[PDB]
Amino acid sequence: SGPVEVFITETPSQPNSHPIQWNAPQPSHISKYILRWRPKNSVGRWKEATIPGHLNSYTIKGLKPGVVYEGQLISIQQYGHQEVTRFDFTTTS
Repeated sequence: SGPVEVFITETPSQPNSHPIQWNAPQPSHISKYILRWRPKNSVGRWKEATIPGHLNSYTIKGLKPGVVYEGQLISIQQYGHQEVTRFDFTTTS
């Protein structure tokens, strides 16, 4: 439970790809992860994916190079509440 330990990782891949990694808390009160991301320019329409709870990393593909995204890793609980982790990351070429 609570905000996840998520970092701006970008291991050798494409600049259109962004392999983020997060590290979970110790209680198993968190089930799913949703990653959502919006290019931090406008605050308009944005994208999301749903990542399973066993996977602690995700590759956000189909992005633009050299742009800043604001990203949120929302962690849904066991049919209850949901927690929100907020950050920004950069994709760079």
